[PDB]
Amino acid sequence: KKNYSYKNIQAIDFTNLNDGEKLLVLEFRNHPNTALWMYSTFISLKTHLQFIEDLKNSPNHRYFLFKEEGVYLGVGSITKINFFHKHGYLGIYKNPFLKNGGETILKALEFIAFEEFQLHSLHLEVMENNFKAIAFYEKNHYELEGRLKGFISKDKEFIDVLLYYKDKKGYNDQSLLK
Amino acid sequence: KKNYSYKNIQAIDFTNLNDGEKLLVLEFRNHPNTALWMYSTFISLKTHLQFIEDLKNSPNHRYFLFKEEGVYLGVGSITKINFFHKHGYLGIYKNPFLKNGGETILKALEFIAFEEFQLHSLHLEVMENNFKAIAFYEKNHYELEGRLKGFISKDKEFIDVLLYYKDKKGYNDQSLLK
Ligand SMILES: CC(=O)SCCNC(=O)CCNC(=O)[C@H](O)C(C)(C)COP(=O)(O)OP(=O)(O)OC[C@H]1O[C@@H](n2cnc3c(N)ncnc32)[C@H](O)[C@@H]1OP(=O)(O)O
Ligand SMILES: CC(=O)SCCNC(=O)CCNC(=O)[C@H](O)C(C)(C)COP(=O)(O)OP(=O)(O)OC[C@H]1O[C@@H](n2cnc3c(N)ncnc32)[C@H](O)[C@@H]1OP(=O)(O)O
Repeated sequence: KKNYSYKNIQAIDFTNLNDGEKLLVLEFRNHPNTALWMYSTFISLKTHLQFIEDLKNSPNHRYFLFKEEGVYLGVGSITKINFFHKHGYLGIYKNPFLKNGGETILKALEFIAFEEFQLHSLHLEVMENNFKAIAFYEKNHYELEGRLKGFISKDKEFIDVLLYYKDKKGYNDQSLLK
Repeated sequence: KKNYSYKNIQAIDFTNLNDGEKLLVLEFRNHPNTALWMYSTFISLKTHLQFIEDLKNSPNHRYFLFKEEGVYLGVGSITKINFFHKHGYLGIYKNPFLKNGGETILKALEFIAFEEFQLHSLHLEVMENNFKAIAFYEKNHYELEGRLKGFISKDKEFIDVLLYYKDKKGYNDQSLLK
């Protein structure tokens, strides 16, 4: 339950958020630009505060608020971590008031996952209609590995979740080639 | 947190297990024939008892001990349930001292998932080297939808998890054709 540093980027564990930061995360999370692409649309403050409390005893779920030179970039998570099998799932939503930031969050987040946690593989669940996220991860060398068919209810139809992954060798190859 | 009935089969929620049944489940679970195919190999009694306690406040995770005319058939679960999106994951291990039983557990379990819970889809994670389980689900009309690549550590190598699913229409088609 500690923070991390990558370049001039800080990853603030959710369990170390000051009270302003707790509300900022909630604002980021409930914004239409974020919520539309989440499994649940709206998080009450009560739910949010409880979630953060529960994270204190949930070492397999790590949420970070990313900050860089005074700017809050957005949120990244590494979840359903398993340390024997060395896998985890990645999640990101950027500050909805900023034009970019996702790339920076991803780089720091992958540093944490592959170097600090020494994970072997990272997996992604992304809604099949989330074209901006799909393109984003494909550009970052994430590779398609399947679907969860009809996993999501959207506008009264069931649509798919897409599954992507990156392993440690892939991560290494990116870094060897600067 | 209630039990269910399907034909002459009882599904006993883990939160309603008598103390003998709690130890029987643990015996089923830690047996080499079960454990070899689980994400974790060995569950201590302490962990087990805590797990059952936590299930009392975990409506999205349902574990059942199946019994039929005095015979304990094994365990089935419907987990990571989401009631807006109407999905869940299925899991089974039979009484390792019996030659069959999986089929019976599956039928009752699918009844619970699709009729009682009214889920739209059920998903499976199965280790790629688990040939007996693979054949079993394929025979029961589960359909391949992808992989979690290198998800599992086995004998110091990383192997894959296979993803399968069945939806409500598939379930219906089976039942229409008796
Ligand atoms: C596995 C999962 O995490 S699934 C859930 C994914 N999360 C979400 O969908 C939440 C909503 N979306 C986001 O948080 C983000 O858009 C992410 C994390 C998906 C991607 O991060 P982004 O910063 O948006 O990366 P992206 O490549 O799409 O940025 C757009 C680029 O074009 C510009 N741009 C900004 N907005 C847009 C836009 N709507 N359309 C096209 N270009 C845009 C930007 O300037 C940026 O380029 P630059 O940094 O060089 O200046
Ligand atoms: C998504 C998930 O749940 S993944 C984890 C799956 N669970 C496990 O791997 C735990 C260990 N294995 C099991 O629990 C079970 O074997 C299951 C649930 C996978 C399948 O249930 P089973 O009862 O074994 O079904 P299966 O079709 O393989 O039964 C074997 C059949 O051939 C006979 N048979 C019994 N043992 C064997 C055996 N080792 N090999 C071949 N045939 C056998 C049986 O008589 C049975 O037929 P019958 O009921 O008509 O008499």
